[PDB]
Amino acid sequence: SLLELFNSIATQGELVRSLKAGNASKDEIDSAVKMLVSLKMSYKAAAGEDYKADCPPEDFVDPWTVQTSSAKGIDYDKLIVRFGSSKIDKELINRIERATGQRPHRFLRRGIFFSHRDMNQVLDAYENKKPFYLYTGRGPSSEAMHVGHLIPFIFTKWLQDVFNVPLVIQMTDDEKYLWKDLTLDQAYSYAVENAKDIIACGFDINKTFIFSDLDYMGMSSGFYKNVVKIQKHVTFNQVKGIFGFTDSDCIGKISFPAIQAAPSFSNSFPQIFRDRTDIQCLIPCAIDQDPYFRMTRDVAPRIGYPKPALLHSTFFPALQGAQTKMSASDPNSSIFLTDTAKQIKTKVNKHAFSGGRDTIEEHRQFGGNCDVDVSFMYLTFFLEDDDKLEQIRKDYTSGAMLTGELKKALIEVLQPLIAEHQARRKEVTDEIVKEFMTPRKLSFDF
Amino acid sequence: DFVDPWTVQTSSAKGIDYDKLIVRFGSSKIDKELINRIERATGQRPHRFLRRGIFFSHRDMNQVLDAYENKKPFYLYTGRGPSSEAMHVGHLIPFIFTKWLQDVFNVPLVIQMTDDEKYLWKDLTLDQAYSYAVENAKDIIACGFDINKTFIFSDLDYMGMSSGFYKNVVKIQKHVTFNQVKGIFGFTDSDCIGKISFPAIQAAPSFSNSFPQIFRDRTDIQCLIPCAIDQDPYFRMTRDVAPRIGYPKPALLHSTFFPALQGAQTKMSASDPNSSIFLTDTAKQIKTKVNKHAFSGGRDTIEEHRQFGGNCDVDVSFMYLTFFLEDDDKLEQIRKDYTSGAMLTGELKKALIEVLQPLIAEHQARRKEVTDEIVKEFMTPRKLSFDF
Ligand SMILES: Nc1ncnc2c1ncn2[C@@H]1O[C@H](COP(=O)(O)OC(=O)[C@@H](N)Cc2c[nH]c3ccccc23)[C@@H](O)[C@H]1O
Ligand SMILES: Nc1ncnc2c1ncn2[C@@H]1O[C@H](COP(=O)(O)OC(=O)[C@@H](N)Cc2c[nH]c3ccccc23)[C@@H](O)[C@H]1O
Ligand SMILES: [Mg+2]
Ligand SMILES: [Mg+2]
Ligand SMILES: [Mg+2]
Repeated sequence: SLLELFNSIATQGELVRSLKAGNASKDEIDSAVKMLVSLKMSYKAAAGEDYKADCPPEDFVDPWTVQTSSAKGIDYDKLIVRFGSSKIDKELINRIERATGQRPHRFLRRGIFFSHRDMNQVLDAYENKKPFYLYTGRGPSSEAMHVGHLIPFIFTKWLQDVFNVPLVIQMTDDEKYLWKDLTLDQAYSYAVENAKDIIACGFDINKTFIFSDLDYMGMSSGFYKNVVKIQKHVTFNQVKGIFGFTDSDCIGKISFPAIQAAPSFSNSFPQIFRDRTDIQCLIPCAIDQDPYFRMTRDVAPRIGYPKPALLHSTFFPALQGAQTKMSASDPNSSIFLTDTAKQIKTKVNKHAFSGGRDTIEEHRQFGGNCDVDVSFMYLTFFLEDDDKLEQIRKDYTSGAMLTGELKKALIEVLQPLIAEHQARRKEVTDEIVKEFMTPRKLSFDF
Repeated sequence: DFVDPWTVQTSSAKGIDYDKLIVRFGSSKIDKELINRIERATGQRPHRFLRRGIFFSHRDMNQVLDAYENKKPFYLYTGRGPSSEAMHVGHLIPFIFTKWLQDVFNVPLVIQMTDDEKYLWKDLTLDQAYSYAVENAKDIIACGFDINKTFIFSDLDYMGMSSGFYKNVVKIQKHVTFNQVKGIFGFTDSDCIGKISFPAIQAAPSFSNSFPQIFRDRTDIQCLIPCAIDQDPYFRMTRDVAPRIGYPKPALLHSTFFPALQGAQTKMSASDPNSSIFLTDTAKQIKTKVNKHAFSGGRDTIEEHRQFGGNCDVDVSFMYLTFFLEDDDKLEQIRKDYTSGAMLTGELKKALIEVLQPLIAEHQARRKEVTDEIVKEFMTPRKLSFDF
């Protein structure tokens, strides 16, 4: 009865947490909160103490949705053909190894970063001592990013280290203002807090410019000019086809794709690239962002600029299964970078979908299915040793390793990952975030 | 019959029915009581445009005067789409009036040069559109605006030099749907996304915290927008969105159109060179355009002119005199004599030429004194001679 009241508060609290992360209105959030407050006040009177969460007593891929009915997840090979991108083959990976002299990142080795556009052109430029730069971004939809968001940022940090190039990181607080029910100050504050998470991945302050759109649009001699250029060469019909917008949407949403396109061109950042328009751009992202840059690549030559190159990642799946991606707006979907060791353990054991059989004795006989097991999927992203991953795959598949064992292994990887990130995030002072976010000349001459 | 920012058209030779237009647009007619209130507030004789019903319609001008009489601040906002260096005397109508408003009320002024607009609509580069904004700014400065109280700005330049302007553009963009701009401006889904979002950029200068070096974080300062009535749809949209984003509605003063040379059925516009008397025209070119091309309301043949009489309601040369002939009594005498048949078109047109020649010549002389340093200073974000 009192335990049943506790669980109802935990369920409703998680629902309230998910609503704040998604595109719900403040009035919808307030209504959910009023239920939560009502249950907690009933618990306080019944239990004689406050509630604390610790103590019981056809595949669709676009920027906003990843959905499939398959338990195995998105058919990434079919997605390449549909989007018209190029498969990252062994020959391209070997070329990156030759050019950098570094072991290919595990995401490349395991086909996590699996698709590209014009990556050979980036390597042509690099091998001929011509400059290029990295561009990625974050829509600061709430405070606290999740482990899924580490996939593009870890890879971008690796690319920056091995190629030694400047990086621009777009914080689209204007996007989030347009799509969510937020004030401008709330959207900007989420961008600053999310920048601290991004900085905690270990990007070099001498080589990295992280910018708020709301701030940078008002202080740049090139950025708005490029936005206007891009806006002339994209129609509403085109963005309706690409992004699924309708005439009931606000004009800000309709025009926003040009703002995400604009950082692809070097003269958007005149203080970094000495007013030059010919610096190759490379854009690491998960493949859901590709519609923005398919559009950007079509526009590029019409305004006299080179097309940006792409590197596309797979999706870090939701805890409930590979049917959806990990998303802050879905209940019990995410492992956040603010989660404690307890909460990481709890989420993996309670919520991570198992491909193992229902009983232990059945598991010994028939074995597990790694193609649907979420815990094994997470190990493909974060277990560093390739031989250990394969050993775990074989043993789980044969039945020699149980679900409990597989989850213990994962928890021992995710706990230090998130803890070390938190340790680095605490070192990020207000002075450091400001410096990362101040328009300035980076340590590169052009 | 049809009036929007891109076209003014009517089958009538008398021109636009301005009284019916007030009713359709939902604006307010300027009456003598309002003109008297402006006189008492300023302590100056009302401008000939007000006296003769050229500036004829308004929105919330009583609220502007309420604020002004109670010693509250207001500011002026107008603009120019720099399509080319080729401006004409019809463009002087809003800027001459705005300059008078600045003097008599003693208020700050912002002038928007929409080079981004003309890039989006016309076959121009960014630098070409910007260059026209600079050249047009010299023509605007030549009307005599006070450098200590006037901020002229390129959208392309100023968007990147403002902690306030883009933030307001985004606020407006969030609260205006595509269905609304389709309904207001007649845009279609084949239009570029820049055209669809542009009305937010023309809306943004209506709100004072767009200009932080002039007004800081103040969101309460009354705005007043002089224009010809073709711009009204932009500010119908602005007035509707304002309360939805916690800002006051901008007030308006609407002018009539300086008609085309060939007739009042169309307004004077640079897009058709034959309709326009340009500000770059010489004395000789002003004679030729008035004599040969300015439509006559008089009868063909001299005998019929004295028998039947002239028609001031369709005569373009008389219409131009109502805008620029300074004496009211002489205008009425010319109206009487032309209507009765005493004055012929030739005599009417000759009197018009004697007003337009020194009008344009003096403007050309004042424009020549506008240096590169003055236009630069006008266009630099800075604090004006006002405290808030
Ligand atoms: N479950 C997941 N697994 C793997 N990757 C994921 C997962 N969820 C999100 N991502 C990727 O993380 C980045 C940020 O996502 P956003 O939705 O904030 O992303 C956004 O809202 C953009 N509008 C911000 C942006 C601006 N410019 C860019 C350039 C590249 C990438 C992103 C941007 C993205 O790379 C996204 O693909
Ligand atoms: N034949 C005529 N007779 C009398 N007045 C006329 C005639 N033709 C034009 N006007 C007025 O001149 C100003 C500039 O016109 P634009 O078409 O450049 O105007 C434009 O292209 C705007 N998008 C620029 C703008 C931005 N903000 C503003 C605020 C007020 C007025 C104008 C603006 C206008 O006042 C216009 O009403
Ligand atoms: Mg997001
Ligand atoms: Mg998103
Ligand atoms: Mg006009």
